Parts: sequence; C-alpha cells; structure tokens
Amino acid sequence: MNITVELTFFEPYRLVEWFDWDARKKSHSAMRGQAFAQWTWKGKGRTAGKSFITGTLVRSAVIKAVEELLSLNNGKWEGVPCCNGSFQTDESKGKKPSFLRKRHTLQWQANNKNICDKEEACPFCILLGRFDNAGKVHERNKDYDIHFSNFDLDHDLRLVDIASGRILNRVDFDTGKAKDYFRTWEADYETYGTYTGRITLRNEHAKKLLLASLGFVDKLCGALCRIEVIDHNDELRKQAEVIVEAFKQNDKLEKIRILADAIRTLRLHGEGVIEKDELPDGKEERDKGHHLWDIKVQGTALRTKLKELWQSNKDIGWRKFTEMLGSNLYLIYKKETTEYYSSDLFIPVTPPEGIETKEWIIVGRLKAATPFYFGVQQPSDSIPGKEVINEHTSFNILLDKENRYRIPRSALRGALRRDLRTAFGSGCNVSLGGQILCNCKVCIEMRRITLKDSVSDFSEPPEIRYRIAKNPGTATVEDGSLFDIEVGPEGLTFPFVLRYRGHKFPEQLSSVIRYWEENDGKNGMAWLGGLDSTGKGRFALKDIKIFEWDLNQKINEYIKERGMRGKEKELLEMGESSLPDGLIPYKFFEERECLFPYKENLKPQWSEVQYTIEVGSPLLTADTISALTEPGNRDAIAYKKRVYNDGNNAIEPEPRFAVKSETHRGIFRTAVGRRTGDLGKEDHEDCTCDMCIIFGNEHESSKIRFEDLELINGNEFEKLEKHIDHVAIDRFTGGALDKAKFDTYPLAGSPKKPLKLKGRFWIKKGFSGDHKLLITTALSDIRDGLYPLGSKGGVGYGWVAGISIDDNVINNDYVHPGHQSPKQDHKNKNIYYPHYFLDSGSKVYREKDIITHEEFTEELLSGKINCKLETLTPLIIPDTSDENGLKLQGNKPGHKNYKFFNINGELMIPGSELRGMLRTHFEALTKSCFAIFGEDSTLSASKTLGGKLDKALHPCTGLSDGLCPGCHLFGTTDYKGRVKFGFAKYENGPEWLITRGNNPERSLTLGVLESPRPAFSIPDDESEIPGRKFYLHHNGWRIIRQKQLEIRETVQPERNVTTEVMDKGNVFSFDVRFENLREWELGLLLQSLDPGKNIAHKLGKGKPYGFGSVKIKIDSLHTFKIKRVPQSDIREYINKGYQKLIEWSGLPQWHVIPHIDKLYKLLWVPFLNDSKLEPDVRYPVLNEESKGYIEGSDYTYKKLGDKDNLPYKTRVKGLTTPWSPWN
RNA sequence: GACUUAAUGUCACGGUACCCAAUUUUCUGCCCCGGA
RNA sequence: UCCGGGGCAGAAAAUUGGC
Ligand SMILES: [Mg+2]
Ligand SMILES: [Zn+2]
Ligand SMILES: [Zn+2]
Ligand SMILES: [Zn+2]
Ligand SMILES: [Zn+2]
Repeated sequence: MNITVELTFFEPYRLVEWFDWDARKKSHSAMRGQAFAQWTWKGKGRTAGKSFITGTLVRSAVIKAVEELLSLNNGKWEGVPCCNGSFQTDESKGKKPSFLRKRHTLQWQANNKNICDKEEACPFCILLGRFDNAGKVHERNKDYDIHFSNFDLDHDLRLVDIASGRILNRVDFDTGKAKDYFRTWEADYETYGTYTGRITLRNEHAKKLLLASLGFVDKLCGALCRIEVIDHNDELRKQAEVIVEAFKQNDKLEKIRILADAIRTLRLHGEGVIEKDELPDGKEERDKGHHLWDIKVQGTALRTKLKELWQSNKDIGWRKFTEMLGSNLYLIYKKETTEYYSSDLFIPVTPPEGIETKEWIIVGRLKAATPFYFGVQQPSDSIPGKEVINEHTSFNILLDKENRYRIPRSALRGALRRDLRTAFGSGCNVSLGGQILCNCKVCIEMRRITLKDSVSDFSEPPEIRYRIAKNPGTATVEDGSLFDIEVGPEGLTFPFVLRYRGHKFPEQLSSVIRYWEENDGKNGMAWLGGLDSTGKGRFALKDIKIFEWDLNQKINEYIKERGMRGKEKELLEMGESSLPDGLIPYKFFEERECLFPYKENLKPQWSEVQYTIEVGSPLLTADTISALTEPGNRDAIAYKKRVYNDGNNAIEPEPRFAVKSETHRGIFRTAVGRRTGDLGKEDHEDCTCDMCIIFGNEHESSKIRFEDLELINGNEFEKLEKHIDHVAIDRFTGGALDKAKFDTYPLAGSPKKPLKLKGRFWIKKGFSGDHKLLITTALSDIRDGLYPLGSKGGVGYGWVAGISIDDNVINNDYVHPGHQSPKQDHKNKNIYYPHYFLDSGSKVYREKDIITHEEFTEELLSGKINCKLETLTPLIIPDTSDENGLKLQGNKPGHKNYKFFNINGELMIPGSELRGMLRTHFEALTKSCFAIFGEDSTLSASKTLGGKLDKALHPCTGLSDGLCPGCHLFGTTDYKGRVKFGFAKYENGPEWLITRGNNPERSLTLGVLESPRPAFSIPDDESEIPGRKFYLHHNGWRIIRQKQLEIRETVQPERNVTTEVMDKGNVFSFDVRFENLREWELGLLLQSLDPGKNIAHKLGKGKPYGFGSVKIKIDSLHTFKIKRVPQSDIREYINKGYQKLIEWSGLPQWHVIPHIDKLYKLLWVPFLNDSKLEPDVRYPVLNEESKGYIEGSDYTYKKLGDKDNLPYKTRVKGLTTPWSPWN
C-alpha cells in the first residue's frame, strides 16, 4: 500500500532550479535538467530553499527498471506474465505527457492470456498506471492505482550548502577542444544524498514487480543510487588590508603579490611553519632580516603578524586560513594596482530469444602516474543560484567539500567515450537534444556503461604549477603571461568503478580497460582531466578485478545486493570467496595482446619516447615562491614536486626534484619553433603551421604530451643541492651593487657527476614523418646543448651534456705594447695604483633593431666556443656555500674561510664570473653603457652618482631606446643575452698554491677587502664619473704570500678571508655558447675572450691584490646552421669586429683606438712569457703610522688625498690613465 | 499536508571545463680610503 | 685631538591573456 521508500545517492547528483512546466521552457538550464533533482526557493531573496526529486522522475526510473526486469525474464516476473505496456498517447485523444520518451523501449513477446483493461491488468500495466482514474491532469491522490510522491531531501537550507555550480564540458574528439559548455549544480551526497518519498500502490498484483524495480534503479539525477523500502573572511580582509598598507609604507606594493603567492603555498607546510618559526630568517647578521617575512607591519615583523593572524584565526583550518589570506592579500593588491544546453517516435526493441544479459562490474584503482589536473571554475563563479578579475589561482583543481581530489563521473566518462571512440576506430560527436538515439558504436556502448565519481582518500592541498609564456622575440617572459595551476600529486589513487549492462562484454571496452591498465610491461594510459599536453592526468588502472552478475538466472541477487552500488569499495577489498551470491569473477577477460581493437587503435595511439637528460651543470628550474617558505633561505631554489605514495598512503617525505613538464614542453616547442620559423608568427589563430600541428594552438589540442623530467640521479649526490652565490659588480666601483647580491640553489650538477633527468613524451598516431623529424631534431637540439633547462642558462645553469634515448622508443697573435712606465722602470721601484678607470667617453651606440630570438637566422652565427682558461696568477674563486669551508672558524671565530668553488668535488669556475668579467670587458671594448651602476649612491654631494654619470652611459631600460652592444650581446631585463657562458671545469696544472706557513697549505689568508670609495675617484662635485674600474695584472699576491704570518696577526680575523687558491698554470675549460650573433659580434666576443698574447683578464677575488690573472685561449670555435671554424675564418671574424669599433669611433692593431689602447694596457700582463718586469701594484696606506707602510715613501692617502700636494684634477687624470706612477 | 511532481513515454551516465603559453630575463661573491 | 671600519645580501619586470 503506502510504501515509504528511501533514495540515497553514492556520488554527487545533479541539481537544478525548479520551474513549472509552462515556465520550464523559458530557461535552458531547467529544460536540460528535467531528469535531475529539483530546487525550489523558500521564502524571499533566493537564498534558501529545499531540494527534491519529482515522483515523475522516480516513476520514470522505476518504469525503465520494470522494462529491463521484464526483458530479462521474457515479459514475466515471478510467474505472472506481462504485456508490452503502452508508451504512445494520441494528440487527438488528449494532451501529451510532460516528458516524451526518446529512447528505445525494451519489448518482449506478449504471453498474457487476455488483454489489459480497467477490470484486469498485468503488473506492467498496473505500475504504468494505464487504467486508473488518474491521468495527464492531476486532481487528487487516491485516483492513482500507483502514486509516486515527491522525494523530499532527508536532512531553511541554502543552495551553497547543498550544491556547487560546476561548469561541465563537451570536448570535440578531433580538435581536443571544448565545442561548448554547460553548468550543473552537483549536489553533495555525503550530507544531502538521502531522499525520502512515498509510493502508493492500490493493486497488490504488481507489488513484487514494484519493489524489485526499486532495487533495480541504478542511477537517478546523474548519480548511482539504492532505493530502499522503509565572518572570518571580513577580518582576514581587514588584516590583509593592514598588511598591504604597511607594505605600501615601505614602497613594497609589488611584494604583496609575492606574499599572496607565498601565503597560498603555506597550506602545504602545515601550521608549524608559522607556529614553530620555520620561515627563513634572513642572513646571519642582517639587521633588516628577511626581505619579506621581516617587513615591519604596524611596527612588528611579518612573521609575528602572521603568528598573530593564525592565533586569531585558529578556529578555521590552516588550509582555509592560508587560502583566504593569500586570496585577500591578492584581492587588495588588485585595488591598489559558448554556453549551450540540449517528431517523437516509439521504438520497440526486443532482445533475441535465449540471450544472456550480464552486468559486468569493473572495480579498479585509478593511480595518477603523472601529476594531474581536473578543471573547475573559480569559487566566485562556482556559486550556485548566482548565475577587477579576482583569481588568485588561475586554475583551481576540482575538490570536494572535504577538499579531497575528485575525478568526476563526467570527466571519467568523457575520457572513456574518447578512448572508446579511438578503440572502435569511428564514432560521433555527441549531438545534444536529438529526438533519435545515436546509432554509433560508441554511443551504443556508452548507453550500456555506468561509472562512478571517484575521490581520493587524500585531502592535502594542491601543488601550484606556475607557468609562463616566453616571448619569442626576446626570450624573456611575455608581457602578461604568468599564471598558476592547482595540480594533484602523482601516485594518487582513485577508486575506479565501471559497470557494463549488456549481452556480451564488448571487445572495444575491454581494450580501453587494458589500455588504461598499468600492469607490468606497458604504462597506464588513462588520460583524464585537462592540460594533458603538459602531462596533467595520465592515470594508471591497477588492482583490476572484473566481476560479472548473471541477470537472467540470478536477477533477485542483483536486486538484493542493489548491484553492489556504493559498495564497490568493499568489492575491491574482499576476497574471492567473500563475494555476494550471484556475483562471479569474470575469468573470460581478454588479455592485453589478444585484443583486436587495443593492438591497432589504442596501443599505437600515443607512442612513448622516454629518454634521460644528462645535465653536467647546476640545474635551476627556479621555484621562488617555495624559496620564500622554506628554511634553506635562498633567493631561488630548484623545483621539486610532492609525490604521493600508495604504500605509505601519504606524500613521500623527500620531494622529487624535476624540470617541469611545462618547461619540458616549452623547450621542445621553442626548439621546433625556431627551427621552423613558426615561433616568429605574430598570431596563431586558425594556424596550420608545423609547430601548431604538433604542439596545438588555441583551436586544436596538441599531438604531443610532455611529462615531467624526473631526477633519477639524486641518490648518488652527497650534497644534491649546491649553494652558488651571485652578485652584480658596479662598472665604476669594482665591488658589489647597493642591492644586487643573491644566491641560487640549483641541483649540484657537474661534468663528472651529472644529473640524470628521466622524462618522457607521447607522440600521437598520425604524426607526419616531417613532424617526427622535427621532434627528433628538437630532441637533438637539447642533446647538443642549444636549450638549457631552467633558469640562468646564459650563466651556465641547466646545460645538457647529452641525451640517452631508451630502448623501447687557435691563438691570438696580437701583442699590445703595454705601458712605458713599467718598461722604463725595470728595477720595480715604481709603484702603481691597483685599479685605474677607463674614460671611454659619452658616446654609446644603441641598436634599436633588436635581434630576435624567435629563429636561428641564416646570416647570423650560432654555435659554441671551447675556451681554455689558463691562470697566470694564483686564482681565487671562493666556495661561498660554506663560510667554514676550510674548517678553521673554531680557532678564528668570524673569519670567513672558503674552499675553491667546486660542484661534487671537482674544481669549477661558475660561468657567471666568466660571463660577468667578459661582459665587463665587452662593455669596455664596445663603449657600451654602465649596465650595473649605482645610480642611487650619493657623494660626500649636490647630486647622486647617476647624476654624475652621463645619460648615454646609464643602463639600458627597455628595448624602445635601443640596446648598447654589451647589453645587446649579454642581455637586459627585457632581452635574453645571446651568449651563454658555461661553468669552467678543471683539467690540468699545478692544482694548489702551496704555502708552508698556512694551516691549510693550499690556502692563503688575504689582506682585507673594503668597499670601493667613489669619493677618491670623484674628489669634488665638479668632477664626473672617471669610468670603468679595471685592475692591473701584477704579482702582488707574492707579497701577501710572504706576509701570511703578519697578515694573520695584525689584521682582525673577521675582517679578511682565507681561501683555497689555485697555483699559476692551472687550466680550466668553459664553453661559450652563442646564438644569432653577428659576423662582427662573434669576432668581438672572440677578441673579448683572447685579446692578445700579453693581454689577460682579472677573475675572482683579489683583483687589486694581483690574484686571478686568467688567460683565456680558444681551443675550437664550432658553429652550426655543425662545423669547426678554421683559423682563417676566426681571424676574419675578429677583423670585422675591429671596423665596427672604427665606425663607432669615426692583423688588427687595437692600440690605435684610444679607449681600447687604455683598456688593453689596463689588462696588459708585464710578467708574461720571457719578461723581467715585476711592477709593484698596491693601494696606499692612510698615514705614516699605519701598518704596511714603507718608511721614506710618500705613498699615503694623507698626502695623496691632500689637495695642496696632489690637486683634485691631477688625481683623476692619475686615476684615468692606466699604469700611472703613484709613488 | 503544502512547499514541490504528474502518470500509457525523461538516452542527460546525451556533453572531459577542454584548448593554447619554458618561473623566466639581466646581474663577475666581489672589494681601500678615510671617520669624528 | 684621534685609530680604524665592513658593505650589499636581492633590484626591476611580468601575476594572466586569447579561443
Ligand atoms: Mg493513470
Ligand atoms: Zn498489460
Ligand atoms: Zn554516438
Ligand atoms: Zn602556428
Ligand atoms: Zn646597456
């Protein structure tokens, strides 16, 4: 009679706003959602209401379930036969029903004795309500032979509490892009999944068929179901506004976005990073502390303010607090700066006689083989019922209300339909609102396939994948192109459920299941979700146990267990003997190699190209946001990803370092782009270029999918990350800039101990032979070192030594005369200043025709220079990773002692010093701008140092005014440098300068190194900037070596340093990779490397002390278009670089140019080859009472600084004339 | 009860939020004259 | 009339556009 039944959902069911049938046609969302749960509004304001399922929808699910139940038993149920029913109402007889059937109606052979009427009817006709007083117009409730009441939600209620408006999608198969999209309210089944309704039934004759069909209704409102018969955001925004205003007080509004990113990544670290003060604390003796976390907000530091914020907001979660405060810091930073929905016929379908219809349930685990991404709209746009940009995360991952990662049913079905279309070899694009069912072979099996929404048992916050678009022309970031993606970890496991209701299990669906399988030999190939081309969402199907119900003989056991709907998790973990009755294992599951549609359609669909990248350089794919939130306290640390482990059911405690798949993708896309010229196209709208076919565009998906490059070598490194300090040296003052000092934390890669980066990509079936050749050429381009991975590639980072592909796929003969003063004074009595200034002039040529990076120009020169660096003096390149490298700070506290620079033991010179000293030589040689200049530094006074410097010598800001030749070759902030200086590895020579008195014999305690003082170079306000400071080549290191005892006892230990020093005669080899260089530019760069026989370079510490005279000798110039450039063409390159400087001024003899003659005598080596000259070069002491003063000489700053003895004009021309006598 | 259904007919599990985009560009861990 | 002294320790740019 009154059968009160209960409807519980086991996945997120779809909800829609209720409209009456006259008003339902006005809204396309409700017309599309006629088969959903309905939502009316209660009260006013459209904020509260109540969800329900219409009884017509429950009747439609039941009547569909009766038809399938009667088709299994040939129109019978428990003995009593049933007729075919009726599913046709005439329009002339009466009004049509509110829902018209479009599907095929399951029919049988009518074994009923008499016809069905009002006097006596079959149980099919009773449950249809064919012959009762109730009809198309409802008047009263007891006219119904069977009544279905509305199913109210068994829980006023707000719509945001129950449902979340999610934009779903329709992806085109051929292009891989969404044709259109539509929005549904996927309501939460864990709190609001239970629905209670009433089913009245006057006739007892259809009682057994009704309750069994209640147990046979598998899905309703988009969700699997069993039917059983019974404000801190405001205060966070205010405090974020306080923090933004406080940052605006120190003129640091640009750091608020950095802080908003850094707060949003603190949800991964837990509350202990703020509670236990695990944020980095700045330098060891820095009064300013950290540059971000110690910014004074209302008089106290930002770390203490975040402590107070977390104590004030401890009632919410740490994840929610870091998400909203990171969002609110982002939102206030913004104030201070194809939607598509949707002739009736009756289709009688009778199954063949004696056929066997089975229910194949596939329970498995969707393991994320790659980091994954499932797309969702922004939470501001995800609000249901509410159908300046405000996106802190550009792409959020789809989560629950419990923040667990979600594979939707829709995205699993869409990837299954795509893979079944591939497996069948044909298919349809899914037409919407069609009156006729699609007869395509995919849609037939899609109608038989039922899946489940899977959620991981994991609710940790998503990792953030920052992506940029590189500007093709400048090889810097594109203006505007920076965005972030919430991704899930690899190894994450999702409960996979597939249900097939059909006669035979199709050979194409079992092909897709075996395609998705990880198994042993193959890879798991379930591409689910979005950004697949950047390897987001390649899932593996593991722990597969396909079971099968028998629905023709054991259909009561299917109804009794309700198809194990919602109990599929228990189905995956029980044994074989613990299975319910009627559920047998499917032992006839076809194997991988015995499948006809798998072998020719799915297996060759994406071809794996796995390979290992040999990185013989320190690899830095920078994660600056993670650098701010980690206690290592570096400005740039290498990228690492959190990887979930299914064995430990948690993230692995050591994050795997990786070059990002997006970086892996964009290097290949650049490499094809500059080889084809497709990177230089202005727009790629409706483009069928070679790079747009391969890598996709705004319209087509990519035919290549790139995975992350796993560091598979990290266990073999004792110290896997190297600390490399970096600094920018002012061109006028030989020391550091006023703000430009920093450090990187790359993976410690070296030529003898390289980093192995195992990464793979996938190649689409149908790839052209030219397109296959372009990828291998791009693969060979990375193997040939043309594209360094990560940041600082021009400084020597991420240089690729080679690529291993897996099996399953010269002298410069110029002699400068030098200076006459050391040649005339052969007794070494004459005393010279350690540095002199190069006053080249105020004429800087700026090329507005900026050389593009978008292609390898055929007339321009690209290649590699192998250079041997020979130390002419003892050379100091300190390993400033350890301030106690020589292990002597116990005896001398505060005495900073460094080893020589080394990565994984072997002695290295970083290419930053090789680039920076060559840049300082190239900018001096080419009359360039002062690219690193202390403009903000004052004098002791009318103007700053930037006022004293000429406007042409000022550093190049932007590309609009042109670039100076040093800034054109070596780059600006708006332009990647076209030269790349590798790290110099050690080969041969006497390794260490051995001193008997020092506690390490290889070491040397030096004199003190104080900051360069512009007041000596600029004595008054009437004097300009003297020019580029260059240090002389002298053997004043021999003085320091012989007073090692005296230096250590009359100089305070924390004032000077002790360093491991090479001896004279050591050979280093660095590669200078160059791209798109001129005929004259390479020759000037070759001249900048090897300027002459007696000309060298000053490198590393102790340049005023005579250390670091390095002789760079070119071994081999190799250029590609790969060939070896002969000596005749190398000299011919250098000749056209000479008349380029001649045309700027208005056997190359470089001494006839006045600024190159002064520069080359500044870099002239008087003690080179067979020469008895040993010029004495040292700075004056202050007074006669200062230590290190030779008695009887006037070499003091009291007399040289006195205007009466040495006038101010004479001191500048004594400083701007190299090798001038100072004593 | 109503909110909130229509009953001889709901393929909406009929629709992958998908497609593009290299956290990168520049920068020598360097260094001498004063301070009240 | 006095006999020393460390500095910088990141700066700038993009923080989303198109379909
Ligand atoms: Mg009726
Ligand atoms: Zn009947
Ligand atoms: Zn179809
Ligand atoms: Zn294109
Ligand atoms: Zn410049």
